[PDB]
Amino acid sequence: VSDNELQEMSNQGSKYVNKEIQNAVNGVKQIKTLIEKTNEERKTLLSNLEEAKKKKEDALNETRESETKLKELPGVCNETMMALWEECKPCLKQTCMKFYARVCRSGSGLVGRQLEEFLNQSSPFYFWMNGDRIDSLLENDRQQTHMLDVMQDHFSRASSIIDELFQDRFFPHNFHAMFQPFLEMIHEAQQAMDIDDRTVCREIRHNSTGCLRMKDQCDKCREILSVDCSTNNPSQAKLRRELDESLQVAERLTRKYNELLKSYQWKMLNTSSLLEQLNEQFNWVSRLANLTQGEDQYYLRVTTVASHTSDSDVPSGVTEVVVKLFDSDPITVTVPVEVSRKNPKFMETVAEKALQEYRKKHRE
Ligand SMILES: *[C@@H]1O[C@H](CO)[C@@H](O[C@@H]2O[C@H](CO)[C@@H](O)[C@H](O)[C@H]2NC(C)=O)[C@H](O)[C@H]1NC(C)=O
Ligand SMILES: *[C@@H]1O[C@H](CO)[C@@H](O)[C@H](O)[C@H]1NC(C)=O
Ligand SMILES: *[C@@H]1O[C@H](CO)[C@@H](O)[C@H](O)[C@H]1NC(C)=O
Ligand SMILES: *[C@@H]1O[C@H](CO)[C@@H](O)[C@H](O)[C@H]1NC(C)=O
Ligand SMILES: *[C@@H]1O[C@H](CO)[C@@H](O)[C@H](O)[C@H]1NC(C)=O
Ligand SMILES: *[C@@H]1O[C@H](CO)[C@@H](O)[C@H](O)[C@H]1NC(C)=O
Repeated sequence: VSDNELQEMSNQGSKYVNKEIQNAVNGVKQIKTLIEKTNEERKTLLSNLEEAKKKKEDALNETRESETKLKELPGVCNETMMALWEECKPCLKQTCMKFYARVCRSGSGLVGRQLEEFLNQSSPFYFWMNGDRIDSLLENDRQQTHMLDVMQDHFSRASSIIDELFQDRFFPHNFHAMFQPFLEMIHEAQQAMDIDDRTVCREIRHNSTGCLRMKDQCDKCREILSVDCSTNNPSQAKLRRELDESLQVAERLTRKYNELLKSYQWKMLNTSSLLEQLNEQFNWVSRLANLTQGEDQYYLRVTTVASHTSDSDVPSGVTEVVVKLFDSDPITVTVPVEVSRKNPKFMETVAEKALQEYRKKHRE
């Protein structure tokens, strides 16, 4: 390669560095809108959760009403209920202790104590009136209300931090004066946002009440559900079915709310990833702004342009171009042989690929 050729190639390749400055600045604005867009997608998702919560809490009132209707229906349960209950508690305890020792593998004794402690402070009427499911829903409702109050407090806080950053009309040699205010705002926003058998064993750890799924295993507990109360009225089996149904509704609406929460979590994660990009982008314009101080328009210098013809170690269809960027280590870039050196795209490729290597490597 001619020496007069290299100096003109380098002089050409340095023009593509001046462009990368404007490109990196635009990339900030490209991220800026992506964040705002993602911020609007969750404001849409928030109003859906406002509505879904209303439908859920209305489905629970109807469940609480279907419950109390069954309670107030006159009539008494046969004393046989207490006889099963004393053979249902030891069966249920032994079952959950076995399951915990088998699958979960931990101290089955502690579980058995807590469960027996709960089974003595409970009545078989609780199981008969499906109180386990009723209380299960109420617990999930709190957590979903809490989990949203948590997400809403991190997001809307960071959202306001970002709504103070994006007010700057940005969206000189003394850029380090803008550098620190912007970069710290991104950090303050970032830290605001950061948060079968395996599952059941976790629920048994959280509360011994998780064992109540295994009531189906015990026969005596299954019998308790089929005892004649309400003096054997047809309204009983009618109200019991009406309760069963009003639960299914409240259970299904609780699921559909979780999927909207899991969606709200994706929005929160997505947005924190767009901040890491905005962070690394501002550290790239900072490095560029530093490295482009002065009246010098040299930034890229082509060292050697080799091929399979010259070096031979070079692969068959690439041309390895060694370059120095911003007065740093020599960088080797593989641009295809299909590209001719006459092509302005040749140095455009060398520059772009070289800027990537310097962006990832050079410590700053
Ligand atoms: C729940 O009640 C049962 C029955 O009263 C308790 O079982 C008794 O436990 C004591 C202490 O181990 C024994 O001396 C008795 O013989 C047991 N009686 C029967 C009928 O099993 C059980 O301990 C209670 N659960 C608690 C307190 O958590
Ligand atoms: C619950 O539903 C019943 C029947 O539809 C209604 O009379 C009652 O006002 C409701 N309560 C609430 C708090 O929504
Ligand atoms: C309880 O069972 C006994 C024996 O089967 C029966 O005579 C009685 O009518 C039952 N009472 C109720 C309320 O079901
Ligand atoms: C466990 O369940 C019982 C009954 O629903 C409840 O009183 C208690 O607060 C629960 N404990 C935890 C840690 O959720
Ligand atoms: C953003 O969320 C969508 C679903 O809403 C998901 O498919 C995608 O992987 C998420 N992206 C990131 C970076 O979390
Ligand atoms: C830019 O230069 C200043 C002054 O030397 C330095 O403190 C700062 O860390 C540099 N920024 C980058 C991104 O290298």
